[PDB]
Amino acid sequence: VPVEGVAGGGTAYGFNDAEPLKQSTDPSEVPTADLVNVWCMPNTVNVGSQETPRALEPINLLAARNERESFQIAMRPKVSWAASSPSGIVQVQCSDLCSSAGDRLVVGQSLKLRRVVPVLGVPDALVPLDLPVSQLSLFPGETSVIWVSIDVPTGQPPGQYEGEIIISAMKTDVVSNLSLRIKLRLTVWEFIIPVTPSLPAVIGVSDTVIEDRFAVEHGSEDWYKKLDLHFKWLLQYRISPYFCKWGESMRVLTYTSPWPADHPKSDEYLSDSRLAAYAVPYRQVIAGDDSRESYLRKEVEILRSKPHWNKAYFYLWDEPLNMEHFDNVRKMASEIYAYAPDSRVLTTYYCGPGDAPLAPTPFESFVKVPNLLRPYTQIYCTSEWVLGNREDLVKDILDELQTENGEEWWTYICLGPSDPHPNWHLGMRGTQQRAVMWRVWKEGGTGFLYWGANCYEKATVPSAEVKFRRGLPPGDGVLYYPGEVFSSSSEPVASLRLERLLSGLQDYEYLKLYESKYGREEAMGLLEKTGVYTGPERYTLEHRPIDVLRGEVYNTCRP
Ligand SMILES: CC1=N[C@@H]2[C@@H](O)[C@H](O)[C@@H](CO)O[C@@H]2S1
Repeated sequence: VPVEGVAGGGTAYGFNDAEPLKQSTDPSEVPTADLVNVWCMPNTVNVGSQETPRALEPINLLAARNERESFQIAMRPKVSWAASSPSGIVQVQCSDLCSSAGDRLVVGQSLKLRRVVPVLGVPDALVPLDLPVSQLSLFPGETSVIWVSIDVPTGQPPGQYEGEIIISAMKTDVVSNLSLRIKLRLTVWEFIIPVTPSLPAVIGVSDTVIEDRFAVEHGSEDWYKKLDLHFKWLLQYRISPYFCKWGESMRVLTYTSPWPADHPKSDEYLSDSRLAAYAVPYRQVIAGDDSRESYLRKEVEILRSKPHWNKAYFYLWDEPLNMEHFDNVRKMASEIYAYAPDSRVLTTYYCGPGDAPLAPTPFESFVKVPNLLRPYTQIYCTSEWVLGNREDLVKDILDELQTENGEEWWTYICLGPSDPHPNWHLGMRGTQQRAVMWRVWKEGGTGFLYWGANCYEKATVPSAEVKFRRGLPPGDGVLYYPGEVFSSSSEPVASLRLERLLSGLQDYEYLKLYESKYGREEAMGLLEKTGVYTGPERYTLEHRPIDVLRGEVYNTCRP
């Protein structure tokens, strides 16, 4: 290209004409591909509206049984093919996928499509499209994206499955030689991801938020319907929900099942294979004629008789700060041990007592907390922020614990840690979201807690603007959104962060498989040598290393 440009257009005119466009913009005579750039992107990219076209290649995926695997489709108009509201509408159709043997993953149950919609200008909300045929408006100068997810049943036969997604520019069956065909190929392999998550990831759900936003009075018939809707939707993400009301001095009432332990709904919840752990409330959920002491005796007496009691825990206090709080936990714990001594009590903390340090510094007072509470807490759930990027001081935490007697170390994340550490704050990248669980795996805790998934600011209408709480990083405490904000459906809308939480929990399961066949040192070394995760401030920034790791697990760990 000369200094004056091609044909005298001036500076830099003509650096790639980029294939002349065809001169017709008529979708009934021009191939879609000549009207719209379409390509695929990995599930770990947050695909912004200014992402540049790449060349469409076929997509080759891997998934175990009982695994969701995902990818994305990007679309950006080259021209108007609807002169009159640009750029134009496309139709999207997906097929079933089918193996040689003639086994199927069906559109609708396995295979789903969602649009990726920005929240505060960041890609985050996954809104459903009609199946098997949908339509999407494309605007000029904007990349528009679709999240394709495939859920493989636990019973699904292994094999190479294959299919197609068809994109057709429309004028305003539409399929023709003019349509663009995306070729999908998925290998289903022999691993079954455990039906019961190997890591209990307990996730709070605020009942106040539901009461105010969906306008349902606590205790009512309609309230039970809304918590049921939530509880069932959330199980698909390999988490163990609990509802949560906060109390005087950050006591918490926490409860997985709003049903009395008597009801047949209680056992329908609590012995679900998908549910790894459940909160049992200390006080009555619904008001009663009984005293709390009276109710608790009766509830524990039932529950301990059931085959699911091993999944029970009690979460009584959110971050005791001072001595009185630590004392309260001990009193309340022993109340409970009197009705069943094998009760597991969980306590979240980031500090020792402020007014009565247990040592000459904060971190060492923090480390001594088990000694102050033993044996009146079984699950010591600690704030990750407290460690900074010192993965070496994990041992200082574990050295005060008694694994051999049923004590466990768990972690949680919240308004900290921050960039560039793994978390689920809006603006954080996809690998940084998925790395929460790479770090949980590496550091060796036996479970995980997130304080809230629906902790919006207060609203009194289902479809109200989703606004975020003052003083917190937007996204902290919010992993999913109301259906009705984005459509007329009541079904919750997942965040990208919630999908990357699931993918990260699937990753945990691959790493546990590999560890069980080649040992701890070998699995630690896979996670690092592949480039996936080195430390809290050093993890992959790209997708390939993840494929390398999952691929190495498949090659080495089949029977
Ligand atoms: C457990 C946790 N206890 C606290 C919560 O009460 C706050 O709402 C949250 C805000 O980030 O931070 C930590 S997480």
